[PDB]
Order: sequence, then structure tokens, then C-alpha cells
Amino acid sequence: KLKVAINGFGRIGRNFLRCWHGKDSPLDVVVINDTGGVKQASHLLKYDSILGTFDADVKTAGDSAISVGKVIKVVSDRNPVNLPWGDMGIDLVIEGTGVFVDRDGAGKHLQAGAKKVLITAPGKGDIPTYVVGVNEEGYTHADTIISNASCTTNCLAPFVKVLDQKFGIIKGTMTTTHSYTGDQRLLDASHRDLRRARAACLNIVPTSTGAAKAVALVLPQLKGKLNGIALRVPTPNVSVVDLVVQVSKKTFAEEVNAAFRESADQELKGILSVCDEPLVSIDFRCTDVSSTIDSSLTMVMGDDMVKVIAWYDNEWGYSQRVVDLADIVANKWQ
Amino acid sequence: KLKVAINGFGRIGRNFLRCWHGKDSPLDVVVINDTGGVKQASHLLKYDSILGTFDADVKTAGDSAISVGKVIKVVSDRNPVNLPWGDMGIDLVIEGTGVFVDRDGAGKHLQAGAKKVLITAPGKGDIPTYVVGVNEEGYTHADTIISNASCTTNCLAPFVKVLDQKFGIIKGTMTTTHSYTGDQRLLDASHRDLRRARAACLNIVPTSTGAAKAVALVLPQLKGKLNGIALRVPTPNVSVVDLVVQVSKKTFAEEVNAAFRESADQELKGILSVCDEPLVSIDFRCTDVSSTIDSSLTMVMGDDMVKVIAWYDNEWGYSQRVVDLADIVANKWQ
Amino acid sequence: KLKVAINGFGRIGRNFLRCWHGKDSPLDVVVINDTGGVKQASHLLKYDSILGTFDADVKTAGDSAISVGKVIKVVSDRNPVNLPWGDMGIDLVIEGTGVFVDRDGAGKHLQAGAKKVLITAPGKGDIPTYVVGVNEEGYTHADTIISNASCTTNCLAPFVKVLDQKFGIIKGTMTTTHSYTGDQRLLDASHRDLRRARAACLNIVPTSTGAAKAVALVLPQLKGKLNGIALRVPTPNVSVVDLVVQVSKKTFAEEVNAAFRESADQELKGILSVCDEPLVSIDFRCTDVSSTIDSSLTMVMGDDMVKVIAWYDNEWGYSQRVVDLADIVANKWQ
Amino acid sequence: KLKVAINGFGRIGRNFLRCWHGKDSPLDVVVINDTGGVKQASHLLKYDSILGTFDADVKTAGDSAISVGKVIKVVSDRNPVNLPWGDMGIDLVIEGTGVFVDRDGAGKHLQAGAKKVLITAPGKGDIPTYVVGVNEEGYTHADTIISNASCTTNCLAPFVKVLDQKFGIIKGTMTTTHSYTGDQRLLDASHRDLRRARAACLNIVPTSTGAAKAVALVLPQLKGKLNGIALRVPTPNVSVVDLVVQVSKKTFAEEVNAAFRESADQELKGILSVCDEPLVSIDFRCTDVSSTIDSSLTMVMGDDMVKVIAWYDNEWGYSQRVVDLADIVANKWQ
Ligand SMILES: *O[C@@H]1[C@H](O)[C@@H](COP(=O)(O)OP(=O)(O)OC[C@H]2O[C@@H](n3cnc4c(N)ncnc43)[C@H](OP(=O)(O)O)[C@@H]2O)O[C@H]1N1C=CCC(C(N)=O)=C1
Ligand SMILES: *O[C@@H]1[C@H](O)[C@@H](COP(=O)(O)OP(=O)(O)OC[C@H]2O[C@@H](n3cnc4c(N)ncnc43)[C@H](OP(=O)(O)O)[C@@H]2O)O[C@H]1N1C=CCC(C(N)=O)=C1
Ligand SMILES: NC(=O)C1=CN([C@@H]2O[C@H](COP(=O)(O)OP(=O)(O)OC[C@H]3O[C@@H](n4cnc5c(N)ncnc54)[C@H](OP(=O)(O)O)[C@@H]3O)[C@@H](O)[C@H]2O)C=CC1
Ligand SMILES: NC(=O)C1=CN([C@@H]2O[C@H](COP(=O)(O)OP(=O)(O)OC[C@H]3O[C@@H](n4cnc5c(N)ncnc54)[C@H](OP(=O)(O)O)[C@@H]3O)[C@@H](O)[C@H]2O)C=CC1
Repeated sequence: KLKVAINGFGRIGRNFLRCWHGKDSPLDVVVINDTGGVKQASHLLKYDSILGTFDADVKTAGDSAISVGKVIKVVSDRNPVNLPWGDMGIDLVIEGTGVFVDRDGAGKHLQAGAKKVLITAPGKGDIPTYVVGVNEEGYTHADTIISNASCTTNCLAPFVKVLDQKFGIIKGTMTTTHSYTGDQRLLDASHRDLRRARAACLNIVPTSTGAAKAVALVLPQLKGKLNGIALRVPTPNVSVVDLVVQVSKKTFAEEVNAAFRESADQELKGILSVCDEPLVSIDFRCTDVSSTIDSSLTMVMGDDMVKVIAWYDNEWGYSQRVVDLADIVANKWQ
Repeated sequence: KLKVAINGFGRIGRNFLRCWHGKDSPLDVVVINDTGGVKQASHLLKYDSILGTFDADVKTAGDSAISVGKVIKVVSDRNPVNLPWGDMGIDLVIEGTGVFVDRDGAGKHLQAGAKKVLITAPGKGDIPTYVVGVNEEGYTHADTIISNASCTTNCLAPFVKVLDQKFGIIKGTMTTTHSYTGDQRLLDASHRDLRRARAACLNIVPTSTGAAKAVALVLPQLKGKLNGIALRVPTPNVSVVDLVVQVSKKTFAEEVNAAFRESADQELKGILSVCDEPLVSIDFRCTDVSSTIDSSLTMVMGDDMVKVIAWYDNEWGYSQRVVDLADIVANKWQ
Repeated sequence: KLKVAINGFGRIGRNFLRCWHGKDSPLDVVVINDTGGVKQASHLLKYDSILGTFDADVKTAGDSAISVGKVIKVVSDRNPVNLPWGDMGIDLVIEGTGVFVDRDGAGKHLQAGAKKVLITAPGKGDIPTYVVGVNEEGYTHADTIISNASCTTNCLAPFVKVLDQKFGIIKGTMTTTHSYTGDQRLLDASHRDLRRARAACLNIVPTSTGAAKAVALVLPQLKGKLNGIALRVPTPNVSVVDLVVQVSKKTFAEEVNAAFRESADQELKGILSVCDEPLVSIDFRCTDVSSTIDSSLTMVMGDDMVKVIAWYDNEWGYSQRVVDLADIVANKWQ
Repeated sequence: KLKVAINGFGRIGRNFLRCWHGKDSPLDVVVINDTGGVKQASHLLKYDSILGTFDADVKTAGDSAISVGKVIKVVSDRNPVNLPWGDMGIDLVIEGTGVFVDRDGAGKHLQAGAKKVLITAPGKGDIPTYVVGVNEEGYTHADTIISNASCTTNCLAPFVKVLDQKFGIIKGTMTTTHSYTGDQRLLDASHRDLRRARAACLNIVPTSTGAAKAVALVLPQLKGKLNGIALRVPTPNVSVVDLVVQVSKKTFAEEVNAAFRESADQELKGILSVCDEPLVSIDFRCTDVSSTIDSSLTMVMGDDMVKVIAWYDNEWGYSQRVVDLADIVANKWQ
């Protein structure tokens, strides 16, 4: 119902497409800018080493893909401005290329005729960034460019918000043991980040995370109260956040968990979740929630220091939110 | 000079042997109880997917291995009591089989004629446990059974001790992102631990760690001040400890680091170390220190909450300490 | 309709259970001998790092598992003879423990009261071994113990049979690049096979394969015409067979492929398959056929030397056949 | 003694540098064109997830690296022509960038002032390609551009040559189970090769190999007698070639092996080798020979069909040859 165009048909680009494919009554993905090609587009959409073979009749239309029924125009141009958004009448552009995350760069879409742009990552500075289930209500239809934050910020914010509300977060540090991603090197090669420059499947790669300071955007009350690092490890998808926060009200794990289970059943039903099962990474693959609290691990040391371990499917979960946020955009005029 | 016998020729058993091989003027490894066989013993000692091919003339003596020069008797019997310790006159038994870690079980060696037993892990209860560079001086030659703690406890204790001395640890939680180990399953199989039961190279496996409470043994002042969890990840060796502790004296990362660098150059020269290099796992393989602080990551949030990230080669580093502790045993009579 | 009992609830044991769960109108799995426990049984059946979370209401019945509806008695005893087969009235025992593959060992089930025993592997000598789609018709209901061959023999036989029929296999060698399996070591440890003794996820492990000589059992005409090796590589499931055979009638790849496609649509519809898609391992996960020919790779060098590359999901595909063979057992009398 | 410049400081670029570092009395590497930077250059040269930390005092000279002693000018420009070869007086350019493999592209170095260019791969058509230990003697100092073939062609040629000489290769097919390389994707992304486009550490990736037809270049007698495919698997370095060839003279494995051992000790001492040890991948890391025959696996089926399995360290072994070939260039005139 809302004309959507996907710029960047990579991990999230393709996940997004598959995430709503199934969604019940969304917007309308009508175009795809895959630097690759029509061939590459349908092949990589039908086959996924992580998502599995796409259960859908994904074919080629001579010059655009076609899923069980629909034809999606496929275009290729790495210069956003030369894109048909205007001519086709694109309303929303899911900017998942990871190169146009600043007002300027993302603005290229706008000038190609696109109406809004939804950056599938952290916006660069002057950009409104929302996390569904935390601050999505502050969204204005007058927002020309949006940021759906990072995968880590989406997993972290929700239970943080709950933690702050019910116990009063004084300050804390989080560490994310995160799967490797396209940004890393398969084998020791050139990367701005000399740590990321190292073979991804062979090492545990320390690296900076913004998610900590990013939580403050979606939850102003935590401004300057958090910070952390990321540890990239030998797994394709599904990551885990390890949050240690010193709170205001004395507490115990069981109590913290219960708090998560209210919110999980209430204001975050669909965003936050609480698992009491002895699961591991894989078990969380293809989960639609932004964050799943691993109850069995919650620890409160010293009546004020709370440790929380939450899981997240950085690809699918996040793509689900991108779909969600887009839906909102749709519900708020254009 | 001190007759040593290795019970359990596995990862640490073989690492230990190779660790002192090179040591300059030790004790004397004269026997090896490898449930396997003479063949298996020299082959797995010469070839190591993690340590690399052993740079030494490792052969077979018909019924015992032989390294560049020496002949080590090889025996096989999973019932410690039926071992020749007595007859051969074994003084110290490096108990690295991981099954005899309680006073009773480890005691089997004693009754086979062995004098002392050095458990290559956490002792089970009634066992003196020492960490070189922390409490090794409390060692008594009247100690019939010793525990060299866990790999994680050895990496953690040293910088914790420093942290406590210089800033006063009030309480904290540590999380160890640790390589997989023989205890885990290659593919989903039976394990007491349903999380460890899952494929090791495919998931991030949450699991209980004792190291937290264990620090209290070697550093009494931290009794009941710590606790944490372990996260097993897809890497063969080299792990990392993520310690978050709330201290007494306000501080800043640079200051914490400096503190580590005094100790590193003083009382812990050889145990603790501080790296300012943007390294990753692999880079720490084959390091002789128990713990290397990753300076670039030290974070102090809220003037009292300190986050420390230290690396450790769970196989080699620990084996080095086992060699060290054995040497001590040697220096204290028998 | 046919009382089935699963001895050994491991990779195939669990796959088998899940393979028929879905089958349309089979036999009846009423018991499971899982050395583990009821807990371990349902947990490892519900969660699978390779198969994915089981889409079924898998619970615990106090002392037996329960799937979306059904209750399956769970028993534990590693001594087949002490099993209730008799008392419960077990007709068929899916021997997937991998330890009772000889007439004697497998015979234990019989003497516990079980009627037939279907070894989920290669039988040890004096055992009828059948491969569905090749020699299953030679099955006699008077067969007290069956062997469903290896996973590799099931992938190889079908297209070999076709190759022999249409071109006349003179002699050849096959090489299977196979995923690692429970039989291998996670890290350098003791194994009868010093190559398998090496870390599975770190090396390419050459190992002996019987599949070559095994084809001769199910296809007598190939007796002494084949032989090969196996190369275990860093992947959980899905393997590939590389068969090079010198034939009688001169040919060309496209012709060989057509031959496979002919049979694929006829006598082997459901056993053999031919993919023209540029797929890779993962893409073949959860395929019900015993063998999928990778058309794009077929090569005929010298008008008589034919190279074939076929894929197989060693866990699922094979389990599907085990279900199939059991069904047969069910159709020919009791 | 011969002014050498390295264009492309990647896997081979860095391996080459380290390969001769140790060589005894070579040529003289005086410059490095690393699109990266001086920083990146020394860091990635000192640290290697595969090669290990470089045992050498590798520092920064403000604007060029410096190894234990020496200063190597470091330059960055992806347009070969704008390189100082002329001004510095570069004699040989080790073209290891993998983008200038055709006469035209590689010719850019020449026109920047470089004398010869040694492509670290397969040359594109009109280029003399030599394999040390096979056809290096046909080298002319009037050769303006050289190709040191592929890593696979270097492993294959030597034992093929021997096979041809002693038994008469009629025709055959080879399959190489090769480690992943920079050319593959860490995660499903865009690649010309839709198979290589798939996650490297997750799948077994079939891919086309030239090595088969390439052998014909260095061994004219095999023109049109060979062909094969490659199967990229989840390992960083060290690959294996599986050659099946039908010969002229009837033979047996032990005889074939002896033939290899004969040459291994003679004309190929240093190029070919024969291992009787039950080793696996890792064990062959850092081997200086182009090819190591795995004796234990040699198979002769049908008195004429010979199967050979040889190992090769695609990074180090090949780099050793590149050093070797360069040395030759150095010995035949300028
Ligand atoms: O943080 C990331 C980032 O902001 C973004 C993309 O991440 P992804 O994980 O999908 O990575 P990728 O697989 O490399 O996808 C990037 C694609 O962009 C295409 N591309 C680059 N430049 C263009 C231009 N100019 N025009 C069209 N397409 C373009 C690339 O194509 P090529 O491969 O041909 O270079 C890639 O296809 O999403 C963020 N992210 C957020 C949450 C979760 C998450 C994850 N992977 O877990 C990533
Ligand atoms: O926490 C561990 C544990 O306490 C111990 C051993 O750990 P390791 O990592 O070496 O494991 P492994 O490779 O499985 O070695 C165990 C060997 O014991 C042999 N064995 C078992 N039972 C016997 C008996 N009864 N008699 C003789 N030998 C025996 C096993 O042989 P098999 O494989 O034939 O079963 C194994 O060979 O060390 C601790 N540890 C501490 C620090 C660091 C560390 C690491 N790996 O990082 C482990
Ligand atoms: N994996 C695959 O790809 C295929 C395997 N096979 C064959 O199937 C067999 C098993 O292989 P797989 O499932 O892969 O391996 P697993 O080790 O995963 O399964 C073997 C099971 O046997 C169980 N077990 C052992 N002894 C007993 C006993 N005495 N009583 C009850 N349970 C017992 C083991 O329990 P525990 O773990 O408690 O020791 C384990 O669960 C082998 O014959 C194998 O060659 C055939 C085709 C495919
Ligand atoms: N790896 C192996 O096993 C073997 C590889 N080879 C061959 O060697 C070549 C390179 O392979 P490999 O080292 O493996 O791969 P890498 O990608 O690791 O190396 C290629 C290098 O070329 C650099 N580069 C690209 N363009 C330029 C340029 N125009 N100017 C300066 N530097 C440039 C790249 O820099 P950047 O990363 O900044 O883009 C990269 O560092 C290929 O021909 C390959 O087939 C041969 C034998 C073995």
C-alpha cells in the first residue's frame, strides 16, 4: 500500500524482503537496487546459508525478480541519485547498503525522487533514530530520514528501558559477543579496523560498539550512563548482549526476571521475551523479537549490580523491526 | 631432578610435557599414563592442530615414547591404583586426566606409590588450591594433593589481586568468552550440561564457571564479592575474561592500566602482562603469561565501575603455570 | 502399525524419529533407549543445531517423552538384552547406536524379545544389507537382522547402478568429501584412527571408507570394480561423493546427465535427483533423496572416463531411507 | 642484489616477503605498494592468523616499514603506472595484487619503469608461465612478464610430470579440495561466481579450476589430457589435490609411491615430497615444497587407473616458489 524500494540487497536487504514477504498486510516492495544483478538477486534470495532456501517461487522476469506471484523491478546503480524513485514514485527507501548513513549520503535517495529514507543502521549525526518498543511513538511524519539504530541497540534498549523504569539504572557497561558480519575479513586483509582486519572465523575480534551511547538516543534518561565493547566471534548469525548495570533499588535475579516477564507480556509483547530454556545461539535463529532475556543467567551481585544476558538474531530480528518501523512510517501518512 | 609422572596425556598433559621440555632446568618427567597407547602418545605429541608440529625428535621405544634424546616410560591403565608410581618411585603426579579431582580419586595415585599429586584443575573441596603469582607462597611441602585452579581462575586472579590492592574491589561480575574444549560436543549429543551438549563450533554456549568463586580461594579478601558465567565460542584455544568490578577509590582507565603495568613489571613479571596492541585471539597463542591485559579496552564508568578485558591461552599459559607450580613443589622438599 | 523401538537416540536416532514423525502413515515408534535420560531425550529432540527447533509439542511424561500428541516410552540401558522389547512386544528395533553392528551384538535385541533389528549402518559381515532403490526387493521377511548400509553407500549406489546399466562400469575410484561426525574428535584426542583423532573443525581428515566395496553388496556386478577414500571436512552435515569411473560405452557429460535425469524421473524418483542449480552444501540440507547429482559438474574425459559429483545429507537423507527400509520391513509381513 | 618491488601486500604479498626474509642470499625487496598504509602494512606483516606472529622487529619508519634491520619503502597507488619503479630503479615487480594478470594490466608496471613483472598467479593468455621443478629451465631473460601459475598448478604439475614420465598418462581428472581464499565471501554476498558468493566457512563450494588445463602449459605432453574441478572448504590454508589418471603401464600403488620417492630425492628434491605419516591439513602448514604426496592414500584400481592425493600449503608453499622463480629471474641476467 506504501511504495517501498530496497537499496542494497545484502544481508538485511534480503532478510527484510523475506521478513515482510510473510508479514500479513504491509507496504509494497516494488523495486530493488542490487549492485549485483537480476540473476544474483533471485539466486541469493532463494538460497541462504543462514536463512535456508526461500520457501517461495523465486524466478527471473528478464530484468527483475519475481516471488511466488509478484514481480519486483530490479535496478543497479551505486549512485543513489540516478535511481528511478521519482519516476516510479517511491515513497520509502529501505537504505540497507550501509554506505549512505549520513544525512548527505542518504539524501541522495530523496533527490532521486524518493520521499522518505529508512536507514537500516545507525544514522550519522543529524538523524532521528527510533527503536520500536522504546521511542517509536516520537516519530513524526515530517521526518525525511530515519535510523532504525543498530542490531545491538535494538536488543539492548528494550530490557534496559525496563531495567531503568523498575530499578533505576545509575550506570553500567555492556559487552556484546556478536557474530561476524560482512564488515569483517574472511582472511587477514585490509580494514580500517586492524582488529576487524583479522580472519573472522579464526579469532575473537574486539571492536568498538556504539550501541551503548546509542541507547541514550532512544532512552534519554541513560545519557552518559553506559558504554561497552563488542567481541566478534566465529558464528554467522545470532548474537548476545552482556549487560552489567548498577541500579538504584536493591534487587535479586528472580525479581529482575519477573520484571522482564511483565513487560514481555505487556508493553513489549513482541519486542522483549524471556527464555527459561537452556538454549544456545542456533536455537534463537529466526526469532521475531528484538531481544530474548536468558532468565537462567540473570545475576544480581551486591544487591545493586545486575547482570543480564539477552539473545538476538542480528539479521532476522532486526529486519523484523525494520519492517515494523516501515509499517509505522506507513501508518503516519507517507 | 624431581621424578614426575603425567597421568592423562590430553591437551594439558601434552602441553605440559612440551611446556617444560623447553623450560631450562626443571624436574624429570619419567612416565606417562596415556589410556591411548605408545603410538597414539608420540603421534599426538609430535602433531598438534593448535600447538603445531613438535620441533623435536619424537619417536617410539617399543613401549614408551622418546623425545629429542630422552625415553619416557609409557603406561596405560585407567585405574590410578594399578600404576607403578611406587615401584618407579614417582614423586609428583601431574593429574591432568580431569576425572580424579577430588581428594578420594586423586588419592589413588598416592596409594599406587606416588608422593604428591598436582591436579591440573580445580580440586574438589578438601584440596589446597594455589595460583602462581597470587598465593603460591602459602604452599606447604606437607600438602599431599594440590590444585592449580582452572585456566580462567589463573587469568583472572592476578589482575584481580592488583585491582583489589590498589583500588579496593567492593564486588563485581566477570564473563569469560572461552574457546571450546574436550568437554563440549562436536555435534548435538549427550552431556550432563544440556548447553555443552550442543555442537561446539556452531553455537555460543552459555555455561557455569567456578573461576569467580575460585578467586576467593587464592584471594580471601574477595570471598563472596564475585561471580560470573562462561560463554564457549567457536575457537580452539585462547580465551578472554571480561571483568566488571565496582571499586573503592575513584579511577580512570589510564590509571588502572598503569597499575597493571607496575605489577606486570614487578611482582607479576611473567604472570601478568599489558598489551597496547590491537591484537585478536590468535595473536595470544603460545604466550607464557597467565594473563595479558588488553589496555586499549580498559573502561571506567561512573568513577568506580571498572571493566577489564584480559586474554589467556587456556592450554599453553595454564600448562606453563602447572610447570611452574610443579617446580615450586620441587623447591619445597619433595 | 508396526511396533518400532529406537535403540540409540543420537544423530540418526533423533533424525529418524523426526523423519517419520512427518512421514504420512508408517509403523509405530513406541520406545526409545537413550543412555541419556528422558530430559536429555526431549531437549535434544526439540533443539537441533543442524535440524533446527523441532516444530512439535515435545514434552516430558514423567518418564518418557511426548510429541505433539503421543507418548513414547523412554528407557535407558546400554545392555540391549536387558531391554523390554519382549515385554512391550517390539517388532522392529532401529539399531542406531553404532556399537551393535555385528550379528552377535545386534542379536542382543532379538534375545531381549525384539523380532527384527535394522542396523542404521553397515552390518558386520554375516548381515543382509539393502539400499532402497537398488536392491531392497531382495529383502526377505525371514531376515532377522538388516543393514541399511552407510550414508555414503546410499548416495553412491543409485547413480552408480544407473551408470553401470547404461554405460558399463569397468572400474573406478570414488572420493567422498564428508562432513565431520560424532566419530571424530573436537580437539586432538584418542581415537583408533590417528587421523580422526585430530580436531574435526580444524583439518581436512583423510579416512578410510567402506562405501566403495559396499556398493558391490547392493550391486553384485561392481564387485571388485571400485574403491576410494573419504576426506572429512569442517561442516556439520551434507556431504559430497566424487566418483570417477571408466565405462564401456563412449559418452559425454550431457548424455550422462540425461541418463540420470531419466532414472531420476522413473525407477529412482525419490532416491536419485539431478540439480542444475549452482548450489553449495547448505542448500542440500534436509533433502529427502539419497543422492542429488550436480549436473553442472559432470565431466567425461577421454570418451570413457566419467566424473560424477553427487550431494547427500548424511543425516536426514539417510534417516529418510532408514524410515523407508523400515516401512518395507513393515510391508513384507511382520 | 636484484631490486624487487612487491605490488599487492596481501596473503601472497606478505607470505612472499616472509618467505625470503628467511631465504639465505636472494634479491632485494626495496618497496611495497600496499593500497592500505604503512601502519596496516607492518601490523598485518607482524601478525598473521595463519602464519603466526612474525619473528622479527617489524616497525614503522614514518613512511615505510622496517624489519629486523631493514627499511622498505612503502607506497600506495592502485594505478601501477603512477608507481616509482622507474625512479627507484625497480628490476622485478612481484605482481601479487591479483588484478593485473593480463599482458596489458601487468604491463603498467613496466611503463612505470619496472623491468620485469612476475605475476603471482596464472597469466592471462599471452604470458609465459613457468612452474619451478617442471619447466623453469625454459625461462628466457627476454621474458618481460612471467606467471608462476596457480597454487594448485604448482602442487599438481610435479607429481604429474613424474607420473607421465614413468607410466604414461593417457588422460585423467583431478579434484582439488581447497581452503577458502580472499576471493570468497564471508557471508552470502555478490560474487561473479554464484557459488563463491556463498558463505565460505559454512559450505563446501564447488568452483572452476584452471590448474587442469594449466598443467599442459608447463607439461606440453598433457595437452588436452586433463581436467577437473575445485571444492572450496572451511579451512584457512593448506589444500589437497585428488588426481585420478589412467596410465599406459600397468602398476600398483607401492610402485607409484616409490617412483615419487625416487624423484622426490632427485630432480624434485625440494619441490615434491612423500609423506608416509597419517597427517592432516594443519600438519602441512608452513611446508616449503610445492607438493607432498600422501603415500598412505595412493591407489591403483584396474592396473591402470592411479589415484594420487597430494597436499599443498597454497600460501607458503606457493610463496616459496615465487621466491624461487624470482631468484631464477635474478640468476639469468638482470
Ligand atoms: O551495519 C549494517 C549496515 O549498515 C547495513 C548493511 O549490512 P549487511 O549486514 O546487510 O551487509 P552486506 O551484506 O554487505 O550488505 C551491504 C550491501 O550494500 C550493497 N551496496 C553497496 N553499495 C551499494 C550501492 N552504492 N548501491 C547499491 N547497492 C550497494 C552491497 O552490494 P555488494 O556486495 O555488490 O558490494 C551489499 O550487498 O545494515 C546494517 N545491519 C543492521 C542490522 C543487522 C545487520 C546484520 N547483518 O546482522 C546489519
Ligand atoms: O578442566 C580440565 C580437566 O581437569 C583437565 C583435562 O583437560 P584437557 O583439556 O586436557 O582434556 P582432554 O584433552 O580430554 O584430556 C583428558 C585426558 O584424560 C585422559 N584419561 C581419562 N581417564 C583416564 C584415565 N583414567 N587414565 C588415564 N588417562 C585418562 C583422557 O584419555 P582419553 O581421551 O583416552 O579418554 C584424555 O586424554 O585439565 C583441565 N584444564 C585446565 C586448564 C586448561 C585446560 C584447556 N584445555 O584449556 C584444561
Ligand atoms: N551421522 C550420520 O551422518 C550417519 C550415521 N550413521 C551410523 O549410525 C550409527 C550412529 O551414528 P550417529 O547417530 O551418527 O552417532 P551418535 O554418537 O550421535 O549416536 C550413537 C548413539 O548410540 C548411543 N548409545 C551408545 N551405546 C548405547 C547403548 N549401549 N545403549 C543405548 N544407547 C547407546 C550413544 O549414546 P551416548 O552418546 O550416551 O554414548 C549415542 O547417543 C553409526 O552406526 C553411524 O555410522 C549412518 C548414517 C549417517
Ligand atoms: N592465497 C593463496 O592461497 C594464493 C593466491 N594466489 C594469487 O595471488 C593473487 C592475490 O591473491 P591473495 O594474496 O591470495 O589475495 P588478497 O586479496 O589477500 O591480495 C590481493 C591484494 O591486492 C591488493 N591490491 C588490489 N589492487 C591493488 C592495486 N591496484 N594496487 C595496490 N594493491 C592492490 C589488495 O589490496 P586491498 O585489500 O586494499 O583491496 C590486496 O591486498 C591472486 O592472483 C591469487 O589467485 C596465488 C597462489 C596462492
